[PDB]
Amino acid sequence: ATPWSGYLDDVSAKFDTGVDNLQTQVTEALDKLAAKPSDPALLAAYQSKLSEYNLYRNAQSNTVKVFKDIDAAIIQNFR
Amino acid sequence: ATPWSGYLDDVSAKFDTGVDNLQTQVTEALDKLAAKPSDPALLAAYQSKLSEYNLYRNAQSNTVKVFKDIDAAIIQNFR
Amino acid sequence: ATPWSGYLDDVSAKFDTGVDNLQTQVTEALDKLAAKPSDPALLAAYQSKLSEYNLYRNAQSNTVKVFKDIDAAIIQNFR
Amino acid sequence: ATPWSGYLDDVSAKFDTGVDNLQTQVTEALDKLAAKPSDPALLAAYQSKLSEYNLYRNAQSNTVKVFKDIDAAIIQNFR
Amino acid sequence: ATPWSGYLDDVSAKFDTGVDNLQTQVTEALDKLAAKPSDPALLAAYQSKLSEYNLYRNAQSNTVKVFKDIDAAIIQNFR
Amino acid sequence: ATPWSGYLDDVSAKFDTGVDNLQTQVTEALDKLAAKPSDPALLAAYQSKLSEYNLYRNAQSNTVKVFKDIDAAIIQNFR
Amino acid sequence: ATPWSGYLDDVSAKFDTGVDNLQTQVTEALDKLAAKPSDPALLAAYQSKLSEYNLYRNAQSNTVKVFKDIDAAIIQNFR
Amino acid sequence: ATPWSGYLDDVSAKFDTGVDNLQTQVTEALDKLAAKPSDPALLAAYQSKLSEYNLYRNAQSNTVKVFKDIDAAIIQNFR
Amino acid sequence: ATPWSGYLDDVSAKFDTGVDNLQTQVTEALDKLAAKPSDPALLAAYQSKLSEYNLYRNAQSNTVKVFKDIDAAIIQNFR
Amino acid sequence: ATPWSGYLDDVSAKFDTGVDNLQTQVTEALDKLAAKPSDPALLAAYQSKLSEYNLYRNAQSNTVKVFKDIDAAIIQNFR
Amino acid sequence: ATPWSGYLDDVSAKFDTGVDNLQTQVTEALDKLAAKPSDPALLAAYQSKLSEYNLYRNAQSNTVKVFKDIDAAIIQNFR
Amino acid sequence: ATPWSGYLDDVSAKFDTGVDNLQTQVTEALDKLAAKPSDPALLAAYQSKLSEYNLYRNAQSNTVKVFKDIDAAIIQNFR
Amino acid sequence: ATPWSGYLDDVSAKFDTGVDNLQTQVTEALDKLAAKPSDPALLAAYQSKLSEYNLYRNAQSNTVKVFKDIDAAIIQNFR
Amino acid sequence: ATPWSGYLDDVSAKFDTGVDNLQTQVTEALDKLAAKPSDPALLAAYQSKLSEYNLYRNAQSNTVKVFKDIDAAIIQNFR
Amino acid sequence: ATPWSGYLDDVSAKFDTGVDNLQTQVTEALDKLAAKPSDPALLAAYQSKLSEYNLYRNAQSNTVKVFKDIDAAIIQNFR
Amino acid sequence: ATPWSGYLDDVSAKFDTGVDNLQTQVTEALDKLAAKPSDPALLAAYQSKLSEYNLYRNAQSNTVKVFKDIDAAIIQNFR
Amino acid sequence: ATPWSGYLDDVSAKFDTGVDNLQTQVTEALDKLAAKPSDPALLAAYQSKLSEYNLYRNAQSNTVKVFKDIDAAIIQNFR
Amino acid sequence: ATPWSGYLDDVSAKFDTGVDNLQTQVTEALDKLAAKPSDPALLAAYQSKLSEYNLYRNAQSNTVKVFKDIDAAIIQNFR
Amino acid sequence: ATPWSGYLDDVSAKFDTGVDNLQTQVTEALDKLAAKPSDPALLAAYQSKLSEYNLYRNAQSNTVKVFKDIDAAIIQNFR
Amino acid sequence: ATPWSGYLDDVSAKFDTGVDNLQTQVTEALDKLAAKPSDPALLAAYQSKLSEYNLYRNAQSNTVKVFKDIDAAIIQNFR
Amino acid sequence: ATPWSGYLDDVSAKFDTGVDNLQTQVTEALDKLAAKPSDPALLAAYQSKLSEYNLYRNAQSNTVKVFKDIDAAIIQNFR
Amino acid sequence: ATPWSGYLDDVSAKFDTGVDNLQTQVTEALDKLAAKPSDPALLAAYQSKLSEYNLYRNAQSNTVKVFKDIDAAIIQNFR
Amino acid sequence: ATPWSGYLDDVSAKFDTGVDNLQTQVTEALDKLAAKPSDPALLAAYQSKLSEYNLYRNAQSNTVKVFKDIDAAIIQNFR
Repeated sequence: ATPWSGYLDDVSAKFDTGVDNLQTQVTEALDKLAAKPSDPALLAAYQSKLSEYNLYRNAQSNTVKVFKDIDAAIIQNFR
Repeated sequence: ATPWSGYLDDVSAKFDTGVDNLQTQVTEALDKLAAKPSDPALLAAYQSKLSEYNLYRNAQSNTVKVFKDIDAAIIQNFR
Repeated sequence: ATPWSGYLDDVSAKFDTGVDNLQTQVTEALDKLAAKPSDPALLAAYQSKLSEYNLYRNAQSNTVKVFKDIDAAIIQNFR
Repeated sequence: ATPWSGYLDDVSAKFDTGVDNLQTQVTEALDKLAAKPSDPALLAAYQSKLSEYNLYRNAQSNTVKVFKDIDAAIIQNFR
Repeated sequence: ATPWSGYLDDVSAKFDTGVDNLQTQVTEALDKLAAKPSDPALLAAYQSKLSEYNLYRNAQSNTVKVFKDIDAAIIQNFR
Repeated sequence: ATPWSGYLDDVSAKFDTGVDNLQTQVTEALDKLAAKPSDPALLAAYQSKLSEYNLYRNAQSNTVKVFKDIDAAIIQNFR
Repeated sequence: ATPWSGYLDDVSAKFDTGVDNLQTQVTEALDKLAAKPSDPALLAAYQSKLSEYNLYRNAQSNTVKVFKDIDAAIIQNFR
Repeated sequence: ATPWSGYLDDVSAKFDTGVDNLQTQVTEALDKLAAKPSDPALLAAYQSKLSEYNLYRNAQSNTVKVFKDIDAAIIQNFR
Repeated sequence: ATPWSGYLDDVSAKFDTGVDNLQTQVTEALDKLAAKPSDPALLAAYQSKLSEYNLYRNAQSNTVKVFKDIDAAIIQNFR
Repeated sequence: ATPWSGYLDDVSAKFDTGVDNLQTQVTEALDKLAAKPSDPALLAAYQSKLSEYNLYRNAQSNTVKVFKDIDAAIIQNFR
Repeated sequence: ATPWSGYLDDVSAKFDTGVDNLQTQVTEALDKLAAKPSDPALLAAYQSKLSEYNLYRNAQSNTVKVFKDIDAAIIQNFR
Repeated sequence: ATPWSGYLDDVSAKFDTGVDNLQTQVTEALDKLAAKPSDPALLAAYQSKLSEYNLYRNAQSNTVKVFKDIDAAIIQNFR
Repeated sequence: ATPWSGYLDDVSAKFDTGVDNLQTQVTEALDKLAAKPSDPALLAAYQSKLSEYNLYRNAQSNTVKVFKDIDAAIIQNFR
Repeated sequence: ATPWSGYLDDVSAKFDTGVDNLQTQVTEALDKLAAKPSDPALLAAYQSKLSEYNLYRNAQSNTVKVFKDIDAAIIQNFR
Repeated sequence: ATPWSGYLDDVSAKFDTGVDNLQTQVTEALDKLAAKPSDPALLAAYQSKLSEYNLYRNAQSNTVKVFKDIDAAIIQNFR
Repeated sequence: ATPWSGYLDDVSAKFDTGVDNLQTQVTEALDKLAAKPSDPALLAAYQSKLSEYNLYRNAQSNTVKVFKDIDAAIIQNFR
Repeated sequence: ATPWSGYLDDVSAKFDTGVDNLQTQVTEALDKLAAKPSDPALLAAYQSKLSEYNLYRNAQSNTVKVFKDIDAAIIQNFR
Repeated sequence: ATPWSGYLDDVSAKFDTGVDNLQTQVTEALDKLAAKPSDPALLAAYQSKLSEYNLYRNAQSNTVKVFKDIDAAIIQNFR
Repeated sequence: ATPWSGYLDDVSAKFDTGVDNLQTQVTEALDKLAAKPSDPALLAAYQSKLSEYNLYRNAQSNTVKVFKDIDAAIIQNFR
Repeated sequence: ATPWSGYLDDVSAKFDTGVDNLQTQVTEALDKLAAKPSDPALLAAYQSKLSEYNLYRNAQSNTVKVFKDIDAAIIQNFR
Repeated sequence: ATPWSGYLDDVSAKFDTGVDNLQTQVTEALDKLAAKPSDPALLAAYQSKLSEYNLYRNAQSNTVKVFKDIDAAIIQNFR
Repeated sequence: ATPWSGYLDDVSAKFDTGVDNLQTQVTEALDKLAAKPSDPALLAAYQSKLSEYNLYRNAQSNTVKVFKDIDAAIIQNFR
Repeated sequence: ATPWSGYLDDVSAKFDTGVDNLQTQVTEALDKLAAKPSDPALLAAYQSKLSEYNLYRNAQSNTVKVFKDIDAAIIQNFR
């Protein structure tokens, strides 16, 4: 059995499945950096991964909110 | 055999047969919406069907009452 | 054997037999409505049946009285 | 034995059973968030669940009121 | 022994017995709401019960008056 | 000993004994209503009792007068 | 000595004595509100008292008129 | 002795006694805030109390008016 | 055979057929974006499509409701 | 051969022939409306036809009764 | 030959001929808008036409009903 | 040659010649009304003419009968 | 030559000549409004004229009927 | 021949003719900018024209709606 | 010569002459604004004039209707 | 010289001279009303005068007939 | 000399003299309002005066008619 | 010395002395009401007194006439 | 001498005297603000006074109308 | 002669006369700045004047709208 | 004597008295800073005081408006 | 005994108890930093704690307001 | 066949076609730079192309959003 999942959850899940391994990649990059904060290759890899993570979080949240605000209008036209 | 049916019942039945499937359509639309209250297509379809249902009920009741009030006048001219 | 039955009773019986099942129909409609006073189909059916019942009672009474008042005139011309 | 339940209650129950586990999901999401208000995954999950909850409450209330206002018209045509 | 009870009282009693527990349900719903006026589940339950109560009172009164006005006509045809 | 009582009084008494407790019931209903004019149960009970009282008074008076007017004709045929 | 007082006056007086202090209560509530039209407690108290006053006036007038119209029928059966 | 108190007053009093100390709590919260308008704990406590107060006032007024409008209908069926 | 379809449904269908492929276009744009949330071309295309979708939903709902509120007036002039 | 037809029937027939096609027009208008209860043109046409039908029925009945009551006076001057 | 047409129909026709092409104009405006819901010129033109249509329908219905209610009074002065 | 004509016929003829054209006027007014039962000018003209016709018929019949009953007394004094 | 005209016609004519041009004024006002149903000056002028027309028709009919009912009493005192 | 044009259309046309060439100016400014998005003179000219266009659209729509809402009130005073 | 003018027209004319030049002022203000929709002085002047126009139209219509509804009561006391 | 005048004429003349100017007053009141059917002062004055006129006509006719029927009895005791 | 004045005129005059200056007060209030339809003090004063005027007219007319209908009964007991 | 007084006068006097002060009470109630037509206490008192006055007048007249018609029969049995 | 003043005027005057100086206070606050629209103390004082003024006007008007609608009911129970 | 000017115009004029020369001051400040956009004294003076202008425009518009919305409420209490 | 002061003024005064000397403190801090804009101690003190002033103004205004919007709801439940 | 605590307070308390010691931790961190503003370990610890505090306050306030705005909608569907 | 394309897409396409080859130019410039990151000519060319790309993306997005926000206002004026 699968717990309930609506449209906004389906959009969030589409984002979280299009960007599949980025969470583990960022965790591993920080784990490697924290043991040698001076290697320039590690610094560059970490910068790239952190930037991708930031952009993905912001886009996901904005899309979810825009769809919710599109929904909550139609409903107020029921009266 | 058919049970008794007069003129006001014939008017009500004319409405209920000109608007043939709307009851089942509204039931199915609500059944589909209640399982995913966020899909905008479902919300729009439900709004349209609910509005049609409302207009049809109001028109039917007003017509029945106007014909009854036309009838109940002639009769009081029997004395 | 059949108990006595005159002309005004024959007119009343003609009405009560032309409108054959309406009494039972109204009773059943009220029985169904009183258990769910919110179903619009039940409300519409009950309105139609109650209107038919009202019109039939009024017409029957007016016709009986008009025939009685036609009768009670001829008689007073016996003297 | 089952306590009494009419048409508006049946509509409310259709909503509350089409959206089956959302109440418990929102409670659990808040319980998890309140212990670590900084995890972005928790923040995103909580935002999605709160939006779904809001949309479902608003739709349910509007539908109930529209059906009640459809009912309370037919009745005033009994006089 | 049972006190006297006529036809209009029998109609009122048919309504009050088809809608059997609604009075106690409304009382309990208000008792629960008045102690926490912010719980949305309590607010929704109270709205549904109050709407059912309103519709039932209005229908009962209109039916009683229509039957009384049907009665008080026949009688004035006794003269 | 019983005071004198004729046929029209016997008809009036037949009505007043077929409708046995309605006078006391109406008095008690008004006594209860006048102390809380807002309770809907009291309002409904009072409406029903007042309607029954009205119908019973009108029927009694019409029957008494019709029998008196039947009597006062035969007598004028004594000359 | 007491001035004359009939049945309709006795009904009016039964209402005006079952609702004993409401007139003074409404006067005092308005006197308190007019000096600070912004206190929500005063606004709520005034709303409740004004509603009770309205319901009591309407019920009293309707009952008086129904009893008068019951009376003025019997009398026209004296001829 | 207790001054007069009807049904709408009893409903208002049920609300005002289910929400027992909120008035004093809001007064004390404002008294504490006005002496240091910058403490975030005081700001949060005041926001919560003000929101509860608002919801309770609105619910009380709407319930009182709905019951009054249910009452004032039955009465107009006395004629 | 074609299921029933009235005037408000015909207006909704006129909108949904004048804007023919936008639903599939938005779905495909989100499917492409969720796999690479950083490509500026994808971001721009998605922004444009989401804006068009929003405007079309709002216009459709407002037009349907205005026509329904034009209809439900004429009907109340039948009495 | 033509069945018997007197003066009141001639007046009724003058009305029913001055208003020649209105019955069929009303039937056709209702037949068209019952299949699409939302078209404002159909609603307006139906309102106009129903109003004309009502006025014509009332005028016909009043004229017939006034002529009958003019007749039934002369006759009682034969004695 | 021209089908029958009375006074209320003549008033309706005076409105429908003073406002000659508005129906076709509104149809064409919606046809153009539904193919590009974003052009501000189309949006403005559609808003203006929809407002004119609404005002014209409301005025027509109110005038027809006022004339019908002026008529149906004179007639009841025939008795 | 003129057929026989006595005193009561001379009185009837005096009425029918003092009111010279009213019969044709009433016929023409009904002929005009039956073709447009909604024109208020036609309704007013018809009401006035019908009232004049009624008053004239009643006065004529009463005068004829009073003169006949004055005559039939003198004769019974011949014995 | 002037066709016959009695007292009720003279009263109707006194009304129709004291209110001399109102019919043409109302016709012209409707003719102007039907070509531009949105001009507020036209709407105000039409409202005023329609109200005057309504009041004048009602007063005329009531006066005519009161005078006719004053007449038809004296006559029945001829026997 | 000129197609129909009412008061709200005349107001819209007054705006669209007082602001005569702005549409073409904005189109030409965008056409010039899209070929060299870096020239500061082009950027400034485009900003000014876009701001004027925005203000003019908003003012036009608000004025049209205010006049329509002034109109639709007078009409509801016809009953 | 002056065309006919009654009491409701005299009230409308009292309003339209107490507010003497406002129509021309509003027309001129819109004419000036439509040529430069950005001048804040013009915007402020137009807002003030539009508000005055709205208030004056609403007050005029309400007063006319209240006087008409005061009139149409007295008349129905002629019978 | 004075034309002949008997006892019933003397009674009629006593009424017509006790109520001296009422005929002219009613004529003048109608003359003033027919020129402005909306002035409430004129409506009230006309209602009062019309009621007085009605009561006076009815009383006069009843008294004349009662005296005539007292006379025509004594005479039949001459044989 | 004083023109004739009966009992119903004396009742009307008692009302019109107990409410002595209200007519002039209402005229002056409208004269002041029509020159500045926006002053809230003027609006409040006008509302109060218009309400008093309405109540006084209705009470006067109802009392006059009740006394006339009490009179016109006694008279019909002269035969 | 006391002027002559027979049996019907004794019955009238029994009524007028059983209802002793009602005339003065009604006069005083109208005197108080005419100076403030808006006080609800005055309105209620006046309604009660007017109803009592009406019932008493009707009963008195009917009883007097019934006794007179009982008398005038015995006498015609002297021949 | 004091001009006439009834019950609704007394209620309005009770409000206008419980809120004694607020009109002058608001006038002075606006006079001070218009000369320096930037002082925050002046802005705060003006906001408070404007809010009090608004609440007081709304409460006064609602109370006056509720009392008028309580009055205008009792009166219609005079017939 | 002075053109018409109501209450909202008087409020706008009070603002525009309390802030007497600010328009010319802002115009002159911009005229001086546009010829030397680098002088810090000119920049500071322009910033101050632009801020004052902004605050004054916003305050004026908000006050006008609040007074208009206070007015347009009282009026809707005329019915 | 103390000028009038309501509830919103009492809330504003509670804020302005809980924050007692802040206005003078800010004035003195600016007076000291403007004479030596470089002393870091003066800069820090001024920053702290300006921040406190800002927070206090914002909190005061928001609380006043929330209480006003709580009030203006209850009142609209008087009808 | 525990003072009253509703749903929004329960949500606030869930946040304040999931984040249990953060207030004391921030206070202690600032106490330690203010005595040596140069230790980088203290600076880093203080930055982390201040960021956590900020995020927790913002999340708490937003959640409380969203739940309050979900509540205050259902309630307005009671009418 | 061409897939659907609305107004915002047409604006985006106007930008993307006025800036025709910049995407390929930037790609080629980066491809050349990544193979020799030290050539100053390559560095300068890459800087210029990257700056143009940035400006073009920002301008496109801002224009699209401004047009969408102009559109979504007009629509909300449909109600």
